[PDB]
Amino acid sequence: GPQPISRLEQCGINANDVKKLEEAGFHTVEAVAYAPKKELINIKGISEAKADKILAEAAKLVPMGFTTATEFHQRRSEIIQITTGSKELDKLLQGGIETGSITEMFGEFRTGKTQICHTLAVTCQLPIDRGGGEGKAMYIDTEGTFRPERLLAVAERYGLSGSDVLDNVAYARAFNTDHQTQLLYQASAMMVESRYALLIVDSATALYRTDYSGRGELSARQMHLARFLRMLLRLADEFGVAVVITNQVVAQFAADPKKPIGGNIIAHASTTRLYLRKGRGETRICKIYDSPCLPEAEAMFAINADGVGDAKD
Amino acid sequence: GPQPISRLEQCGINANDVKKLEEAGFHTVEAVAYAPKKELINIKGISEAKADKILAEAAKLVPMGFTTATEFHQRRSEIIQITTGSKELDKLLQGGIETGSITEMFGEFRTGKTQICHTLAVTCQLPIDRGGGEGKAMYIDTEGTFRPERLLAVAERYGLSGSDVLDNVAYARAFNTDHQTQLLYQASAMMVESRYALLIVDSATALYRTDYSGRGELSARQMHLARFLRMLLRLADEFGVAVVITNQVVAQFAADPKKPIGGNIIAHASTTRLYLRKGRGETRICKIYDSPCLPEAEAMFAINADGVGDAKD
Amino acid sequence: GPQPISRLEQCGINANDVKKLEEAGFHTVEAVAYAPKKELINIKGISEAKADKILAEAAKLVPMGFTTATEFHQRRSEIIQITTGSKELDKLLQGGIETGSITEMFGEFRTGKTQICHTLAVTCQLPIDRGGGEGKAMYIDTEGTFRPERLLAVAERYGLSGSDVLDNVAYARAFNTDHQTQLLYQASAMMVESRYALLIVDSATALYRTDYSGRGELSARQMHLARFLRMLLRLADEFGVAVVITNQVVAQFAADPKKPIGGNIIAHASTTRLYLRKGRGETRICKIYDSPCLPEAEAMFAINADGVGDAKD
Ligand SMILES: Nc1ncnc2c1ncn2[C@@H]1O[C@H](COP(=O)(O)OP(=O)(O)O)[C@@H](O)[C@H]1O
Ligand SMILES: Nc1ncnc2c1ncn2[C@@H]1O[C@H](COP(=O)(O)OP(=O)(O)O)[C@@H](O)[C@H]1O
Ligand SMILES: Nc1ncnc2c1ncn2[C@@H]1O[C@H](COP(=O)(O)OP(=O)(O)O)[C@@H](O)[C@H]1O
Ligand SMILES: [Ca+2]
Ligand SMILES: [Ca+2]
Ligand SMILES: [Ca+2]
Repeated sequence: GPQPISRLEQCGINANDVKKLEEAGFHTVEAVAYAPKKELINIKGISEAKADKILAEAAKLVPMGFTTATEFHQRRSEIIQITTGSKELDKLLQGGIETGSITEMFGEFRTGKTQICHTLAVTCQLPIDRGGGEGKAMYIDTEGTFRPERLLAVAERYGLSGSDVLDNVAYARAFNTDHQTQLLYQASAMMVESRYALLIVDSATALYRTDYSGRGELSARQMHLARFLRMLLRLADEFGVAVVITNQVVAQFAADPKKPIGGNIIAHASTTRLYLRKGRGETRICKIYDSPCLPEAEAMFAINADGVGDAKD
Repeated sequence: GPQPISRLEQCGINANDVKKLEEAGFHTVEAVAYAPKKELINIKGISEAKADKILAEAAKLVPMGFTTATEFHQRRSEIIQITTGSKELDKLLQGGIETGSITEMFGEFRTGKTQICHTLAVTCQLPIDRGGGEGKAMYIDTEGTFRPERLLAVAERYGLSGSDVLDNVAYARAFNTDHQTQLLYQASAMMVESRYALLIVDSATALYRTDYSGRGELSARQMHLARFLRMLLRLADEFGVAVVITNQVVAQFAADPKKPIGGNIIAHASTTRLYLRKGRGETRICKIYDSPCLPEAEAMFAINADGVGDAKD
Repeated sequence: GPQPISRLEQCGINANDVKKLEEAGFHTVEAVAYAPKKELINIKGISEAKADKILAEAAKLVPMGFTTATEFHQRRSEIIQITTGSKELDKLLQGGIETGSITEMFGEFRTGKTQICHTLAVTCQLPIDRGGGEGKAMYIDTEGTFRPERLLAVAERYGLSGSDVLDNVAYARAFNTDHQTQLLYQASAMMVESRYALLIVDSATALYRTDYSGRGELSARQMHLARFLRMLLRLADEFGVAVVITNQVVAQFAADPKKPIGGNIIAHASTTRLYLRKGRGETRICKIYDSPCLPEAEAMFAINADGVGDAKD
């Protein structure tokens, strides 16, 4: 559980300015502790006089200094690996989708990217014993291709009350690139008033191929995309929630898998890349393209009327 | 072994001001001996009255005057060349990573930069007979892509106790440019209370492409980066420890290899540049871009589940 | 051979004050003869009473009055032109590096500035018949990029005993601007106890871009640099030794070649400027930017494992 921004009020910072820290999007103390000095002066009100003082006070409330690897080992061993819904993939991922980082699944059209995200939108409220996360979910949508009709079909596969499963998940369409980033600001708000566990952006680079569809602004197409993925990694180690993004890839304009999603400036954004491919048969393959800890391996899976599942045969 | 700042107390300097030398970041006597007169007056407390006196006393405790090349030859022949983990590269580097200077590996995405740094994070506590350094390690991380899961895999390749290997290494994430430089201050502290041998900044220019992502502050993007690489060369001849930084390079915003890492003001920062490139096959090549002593040569290597290794065939 | 300061003791000056002339840096009689009345009163001890008397006595010991051009012609024809190591450049320079003045080579990064200085650090102890100078050498270093590994490689190219070549050269790192100027004071000392022939400052303006890296002190960045180049021209006609400085230049903060090295107050410091540039091919060009006697011309050269050499083809 993070530390809300109200705890910083009693720490030595005024009240009229803490509300100003809020309007900038910062909702907790780690959000400012993970922020540089340059970003706080950009606020129209506050200046360098307080900015030194606030960041100094925030530093003590958030562990920021060095630490051992053993202490980081037993703390990294404790992160939740969200159940993928198919036992073959859990072994490929040594648990499943790992929270606190960016998970980027990219594959050709018709590969289950939309339904994998759907199945994950319910497997996250499963109890930890069931490999879940006991946390709320969120599914910001861009293609317009999300609908509860598939969610209750997966609740019955795992024995849940779909009446409350739809309550434990939120949703909003995205029409524009500026509305995609703006929606994260709102998203960053209600993640404080609750305990979400899985944000889903499907698809991330979808809306960037339609608005920024010119040849002169290829620079701006990535500058604006970088600012988007920045706050996404932001919200990942801020609330420690899993974030899963989606991309559509061509076989032969961030579509070439030879280049990462975060263009070149933020290319270190995605920490786990899963390439989804239809095999020679009617059976799907997930390939873990890059994840320092997990091998470059493969597994097979399939999709049923009840979500992601293991291969039939 | 350096000379701690406490030895300067008994040399003729007060106690309330030696604590002030500490708060400025100076932890030993060489740290002030390698400092100019301009930098000590910038302290809010002390003035030019003592600054002449302190630097005069520090001068005698640290060999500062001229010397012969023969005396520098046999003293430079004694520096440790950290074992790279692949025998082909030791010949390319005439030993491996040379301590007391800045080592900058830069290559395209997916080139082992992250895992080479990983393998070096254990090869440094090897005994000198095993080409190691018998010194602690440090891995300040920026991409978030570091994890012990690969370290114990390399300890078994060299026969070590991974339970203590993680104890002999420290680690901390970096989120902001101002937090990158601030973390060195803390780093400069616990390097006195122990004997580190290899600092690793991976990646150095990573966080400078995300915060300073505008067009007007291209000057400030390098001014702040210079102050970072300054203290890095600082800590290199201060404790005589090896410092290895990392950079991600585009094929076709310090990403063009035609320009050095330290922009233009501190461009003399990196003393050994190694360009990492995937060949026409599935085999990697390290090329020593610039190192006055080592030829502009090439070697091949590969990465396994147990760290950097020689080519399979 | 200069006249040491001890000869001034028997000339009519006391002993307790001649030691005071020493502590001020003045090691011979020309050093005070080339000094103004204003500079001697700045000493805490002596006053205008002796200052008139000392400078009057020093005047007779050092030829100071007028002279003909013929007498200056045959005396200027006798100055040594240090062999550059590449026959093409000797013709461009009508002999090579001319002693008794300031030689400033400036070029882009990766132009041989470091290795040209290296090759000159051995060509100076060559006998005069071999175009050398039969004098000791000195290489005060700032970038940290000097090492004997290249010196013995050039001794074998000219047939020398590298065991003694390193003895005939001295060296010291420079970390700060105040340590750069302070090192000249020591340098001015042991140049009396021996016969040096080539001082090398590589690079001169390097350390002035790191300490004086602010916007308010652009005045002080040159004031302090002027005091440095002052004593450098000082030591040039004092011991008549060659002094070669180095500068790193940007293509598009004394980096613009449109402005000289000595900023504006001492801009007459450098007497020969050589611009080093990588041509359209892998071959280097030296261009003599300014030298009243030598034409504005060009030549080509190259660098091998054995120092500066003529073009291969
Ligand atoms: N309700 C469903 N029940 C079963 N299979 C489905 C269902 N909807 C889609 N599929 C199958 O899953 C794939 C499409 O899933 P989807 O996640 O929408 O993929 P993508 O977004 O890549 O087009 C196709 O192979 C399709 O036959
Ligand atoms: N655990 C591992 N075991 C074996 N090979 C790995 C492992 N992790 C990554 N690799 C391989 O090494 C490269 C990635 O290494 P990494 O140091 O993370 O590179 P970079 O940071 O340049 O992306 C890829 O070729 C990948 O296949
Ligand atoms: N030991 C060496 N043997 C041969 N060529 C070298 C050697 N070291 C450097 N070079 C070459 O000389 C140039 C670098 O020389 P250097 O004097 O260090 O230049 P700069 O200081 O301008 O970077 C490059 O073209 C490099 O390929
Ligand atoms: Ca879809
Ligand atoms: Ca990396
Ligand atoms: Ca150089």
